[PDB]
Amino acid sequence: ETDMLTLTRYVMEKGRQTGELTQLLNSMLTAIKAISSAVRKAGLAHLYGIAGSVNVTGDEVKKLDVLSNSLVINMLQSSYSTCVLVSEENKDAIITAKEKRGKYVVCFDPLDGSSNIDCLASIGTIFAIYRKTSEDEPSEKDALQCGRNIVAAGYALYGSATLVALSTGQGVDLFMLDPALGEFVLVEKDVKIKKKGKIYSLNEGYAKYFDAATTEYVQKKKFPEDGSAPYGARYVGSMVADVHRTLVYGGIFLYPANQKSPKGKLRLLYECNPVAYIIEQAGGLATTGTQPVLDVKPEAIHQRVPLILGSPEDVQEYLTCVQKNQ
Amino acid sequence: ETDMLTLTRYVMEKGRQTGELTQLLNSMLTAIKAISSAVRKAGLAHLYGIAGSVNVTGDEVKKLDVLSNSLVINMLQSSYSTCVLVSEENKDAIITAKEKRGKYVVCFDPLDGSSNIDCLASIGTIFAIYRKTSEDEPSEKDALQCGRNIVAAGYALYGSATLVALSTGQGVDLFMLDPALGEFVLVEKDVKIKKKGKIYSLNEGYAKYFDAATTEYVQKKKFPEDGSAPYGARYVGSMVADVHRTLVYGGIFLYPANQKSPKGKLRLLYECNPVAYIIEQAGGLATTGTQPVLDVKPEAIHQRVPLILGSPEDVQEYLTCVQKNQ
Amino acid sequence: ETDMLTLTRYVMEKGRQTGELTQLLNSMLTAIKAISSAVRKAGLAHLYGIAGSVNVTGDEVKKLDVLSNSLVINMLQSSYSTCVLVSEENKDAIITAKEKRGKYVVCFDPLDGSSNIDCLASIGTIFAIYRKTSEDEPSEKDALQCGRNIVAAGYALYGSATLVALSTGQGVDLFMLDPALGEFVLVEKDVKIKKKGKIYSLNEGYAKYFDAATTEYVQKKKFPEDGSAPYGARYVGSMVADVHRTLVYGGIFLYPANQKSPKGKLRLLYECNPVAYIIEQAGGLATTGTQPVLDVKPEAIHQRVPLILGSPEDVQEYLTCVQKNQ
Amino acid sequence: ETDMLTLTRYVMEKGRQTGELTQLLNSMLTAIKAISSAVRKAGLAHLYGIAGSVNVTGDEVKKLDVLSNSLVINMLQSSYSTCVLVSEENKDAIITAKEKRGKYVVCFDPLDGSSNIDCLASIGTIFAIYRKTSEDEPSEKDALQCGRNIVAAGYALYGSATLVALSTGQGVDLFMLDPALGEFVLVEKDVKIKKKGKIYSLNEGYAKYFDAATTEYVQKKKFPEDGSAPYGARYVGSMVADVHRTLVYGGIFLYPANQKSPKGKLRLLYECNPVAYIIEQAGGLATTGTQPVLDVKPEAIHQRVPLILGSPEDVQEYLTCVQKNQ
Ligand SMILES: [Cl-]
Ligand SMILES: [Cl-]
Ligand SMILES: [Mg+2]
Ligand SMILES: [Mg+2]
Ligand SMILES: [Mg+2]
Ligand SMILES: [Mg+2]
Ligand SMILES: [Mg+2]
Ligand SMILES: [Mg+2]
Ligand SMILES: [Mg+2]
Ligand SMILES: [Mg+2]
Ligand SMILES: [Mg+2]
Ligand SMILES: [Mg+2]
Ligand SMILES: [Mg+2]
Ligand SMILES: [Mg+2]
Repeated sequence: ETDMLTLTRYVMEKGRQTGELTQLLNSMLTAIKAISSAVRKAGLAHLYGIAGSVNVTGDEVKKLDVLSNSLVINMLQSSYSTCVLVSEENKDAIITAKEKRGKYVVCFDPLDGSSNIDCLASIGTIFAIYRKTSEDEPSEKDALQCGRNIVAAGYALYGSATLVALSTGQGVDLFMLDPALGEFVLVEKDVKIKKKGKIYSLNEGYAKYFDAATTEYVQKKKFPEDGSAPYGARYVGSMVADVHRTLVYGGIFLYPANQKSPKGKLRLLYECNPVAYIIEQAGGLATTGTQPVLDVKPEAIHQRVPLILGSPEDVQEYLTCVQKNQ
Repeated sequence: ETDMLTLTRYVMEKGRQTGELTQLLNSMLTAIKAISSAVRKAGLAHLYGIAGSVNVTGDEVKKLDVLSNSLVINMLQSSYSTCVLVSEENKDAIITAKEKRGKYVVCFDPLDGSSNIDCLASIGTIFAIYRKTSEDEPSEKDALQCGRNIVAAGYALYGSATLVALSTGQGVDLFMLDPALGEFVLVEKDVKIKKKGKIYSLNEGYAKYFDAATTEYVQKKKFPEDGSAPYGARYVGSMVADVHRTLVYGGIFLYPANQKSPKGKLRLLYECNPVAYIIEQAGGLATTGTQPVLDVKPEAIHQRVPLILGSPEDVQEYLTCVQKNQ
Repeated sequence: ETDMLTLTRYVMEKGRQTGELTQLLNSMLTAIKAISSAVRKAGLAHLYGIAGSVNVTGDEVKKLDVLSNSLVINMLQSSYSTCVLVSEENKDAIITAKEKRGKYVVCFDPLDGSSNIDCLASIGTIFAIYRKTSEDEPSEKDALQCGRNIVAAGYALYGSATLVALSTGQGVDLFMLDPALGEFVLVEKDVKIKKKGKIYSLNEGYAKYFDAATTEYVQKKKFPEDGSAPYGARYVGSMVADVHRTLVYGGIFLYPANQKSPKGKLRLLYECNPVAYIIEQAGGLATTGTQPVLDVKPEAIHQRVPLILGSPEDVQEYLTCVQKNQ
Repeated sequence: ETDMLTLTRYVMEKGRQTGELTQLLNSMLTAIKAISSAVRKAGLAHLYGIAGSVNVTGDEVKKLDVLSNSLVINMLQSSYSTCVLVSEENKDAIITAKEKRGKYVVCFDPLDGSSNIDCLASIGTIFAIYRKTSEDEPSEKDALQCGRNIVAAGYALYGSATLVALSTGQGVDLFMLDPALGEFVLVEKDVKIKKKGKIYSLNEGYAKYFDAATTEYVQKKKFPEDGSAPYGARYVGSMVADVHRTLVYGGIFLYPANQKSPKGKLRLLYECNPVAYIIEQAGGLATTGTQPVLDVKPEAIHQRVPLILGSPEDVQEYLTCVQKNQ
């Protein structure tokens, strides 16, 4: 192998029409590399178990949560490309120090699927990048753009192998960590989700608390009324893993509102919008049940929303159930 | 770190009461190491997609299936410790060549969770080791012992990190691959499963085809009749991953008989018995619904069985549903 | 470690006063990473022994020579930053294709110390970067600048660890490959060579062919006339290794003219100028015996010169011997 | 690659005629693996510079010296295979604790070429294994056997790649660390040194202090009296590196007695005997100048001797110079 298409090179060669974005990305990828390495020897570096605090969303934080958060913050700030960061792990927006100030806003989940670290299930890092457009002092309000205004977004999946899915507006590209070469190399370009899939994905243990629309849709997946095979169920419990399987296999992923979580559980800014962006870029759909997730005007950095995404025909059929029930 | 407890050293220091077993294991671990490395750069070494054949169980084989199978076969044979191997990927039993003949029989699944390779979910390698006891020529019949007669058994999980769970009769020990040192190092000794868990795990997309006992038990998990919280649902779709989460978090994993699979789908010899062995060693239970899996006399190397395993109280409650319905 | 000073970040944060240079470098580093990985498993990937040709300097080429050459060429060209490359391994200058044309000229030795690959001695990659200043069509003549006009230069040393020494005009910085993180991280900033050292380094097996000046200087190292200890001898036989030891320990490295090589043996463009640049940046000296190497106007891409470099006082004393003998 | 010849497997398959030796070796290799990994990120893990003490041979100890020493001691002791260790870094012999006592004696240099760590030259680990033959309490005296009585011996070279040379009495075999697989794999079997070489290797900076025999031999290498080409000079300054180059390229390596070191400088037990053993096994010679090194009865664990080894015809010619001068 003497001509490897690294991430950086592919972004440079397609983007031939902005560098500052590509420098922000290279910092993110460095963080992702560092995280991936820590994840991969987590038990040996005695890194499982609690950290000893709760975040502003009610999540019992792990030792990795803290570690991967500083990696991302330090790396992003050091790029000279950011002004405002939002993180699952910090209460307020982190304003970049003036001497390092750049034009971009990043919303990120430094480690997703935390309840699944101990059992070595796939886990990930999720990010959305915006451009600061307002003229005032950098504040949390700059991070409150509609996901419709994302400049680049994606996720890292620390699974059986380490993978980045990324989009800067021209489709989704999949990159993979080459351990030999310590870099991300392109493996799939311009991935498009199947129009219709064969897998449904949700925590079905909340059945007792679903609204009628959800209850009905699920019934159709398991008990179709047209002789077709019932859909297979899969639910990893790490949103990155479930969302990535959705992208490459097809199907639907659901984390909707329920009685216990009246407005959904997943965070709009740094979980829902980044994956919504990827799925839309891949020809799929991503909805709250009433509108596309990317069209929701966020009103608070840690705001939650319902999320239903995946193959267009599957989401369309889910939205029918919503209409048929309101 | 100047005093690392490697697998080999822990087995040597506890087993102070057989080397030939420990040499067989060291060969297995070499195979596992090789597999883990291949898995981890699978997309880059262009290793996804089909192989171009079906196995004797009806499974569309992947390129890895073939690769990891030869690794295991070559490694095991080379140990001078085996006489008979059974593999998911080979139609008949593989008799070791006379000049390399040893006393042990190994049943293995060289790569489990094959439908989940492309989406980078956790996948694994599963193995059970027996002692040849009969006096005749090494044949498939030597591989047909009850799992009750296992001498050592375990699995490798190629997840966010690479882990081996192993038992030689004195409890379960968890080892992890140290990438720096290229060896397995002990992380948890004598793991014991929770008496009762909070997670149920099955492909719920077969709901339409469950027998009444299964339908009823699941109803109790989602709609308890005693005010308690419903159990959470998790289903990775790779039996190693689901079984490992069961071991460390607690709960229940189910792949029972259904209309489409009248006698279950998982293979007795190289899937069910090895995990049944681990779970029993950890204080859990593993049943076909009518007897403990380890007590089933196998009659054919590729025989299937129903599998329900996990926290004792959870399995007990499942067996009630079976009694209450027969 | 949550705030790592990677190469890229250090160059970005010091250079705060040009990106296109930093993109050229990132491509070089990718090549260096790839080479380092190949070197490190060279025997296993059956990569020792001949390639089956001779280069335009009379060197029997190895399989690595060829491999590392394409890596460097493909990587550099792909940066969109080059117009002209010179390589030890190619007869003529390689003009970049118009659609990828940039402003920089690179002279490189893709793998140095080739006679030392088989015995696993340290080996390296050497490079000098110039800015195209002339207005005509990109040609070999653009690569014929005085090393005095270097914009950035350095070397990779694939030793017990992998290290890059780099200068862009503001001193020498040492970076090291972090295998965990797949990147170069700063280990020493602004290294300065000892004014006077205690080690002399040359192939002493050419004693019979040295000119009087060299013979005399060496006599003074082994038989001092002032009661001081004689200098220690060290000679690895890979110029990068010997030159790097010179930089960090102090002393002198000599590959001067001799009867067999009347004008020296080392190549001016892609061996001598890059190390001359590093040593001068570090407060040392690097001479042909009659002038500073960086002041030689090259007249041909594969031109050779005598090289004597290292601690200033040691080189000064060597130049005395030259004056005292002409 | 589906059938890799690992060290362990090659030793097992050739030794088909002792396991306890092979378990001792597997512990050594684990130590070597750990050391190799530490060496390779030595600058990043801030591991250069002094330790703050002197050993009983007069050597300013490094931080690695200490680290690699405990690795070797802990690993070897844990094998249940040793009774007595001798180390360059410990004043007295280390008697194994009774409950871990085995039959073997190991003499080792846990890290050789310490003055060359900072400049990233090749460095190594050197070892000789004996069988305890005496009946008394394990003491230092058990470590005082003639190298003629070695049961297995070799070295690790942490160079551009990591290599082990090993002999158990049936020739020399070369193994290499596969980073992918974390194990040593055979690369060359039964290596034999060239009858006569073209490279001479010694610290020539001691010229002023050589005895006449050495002065004369060196004169013949640089100023032959028969029209042949003078030999090339190479001197890395790490005995493992120089000795390994000698083995694979041919030639001679010299660290003889001189005025400053009247009885030589290299340590008999854990430097000279192990390499003497390798070279003799490879058809070469290794002498003190008056007898074969392996025939010297050691009288003290930290005893020094002159060492001249390499291609037989070259050593023979050196011994002539000794005879011609006594
Ligand atoms: Cl997973
Ligand atoms: Cl070296
Ligand atoms: Mg959390
Ligand atoms: Mg999170
Ligand atoms: Mg999250
Ligand atoms: Mg299969
Ligand atoms: Mg399988
Ligand atoms: Mg399977
Ligand atoms: Mg060459
Ligand atoms: Mg070269
Ligand atoms: Mg060269
Ligand atoms: Mg020392
Ligand atoms: Mg030493
Ligand atoms: Mg030594």
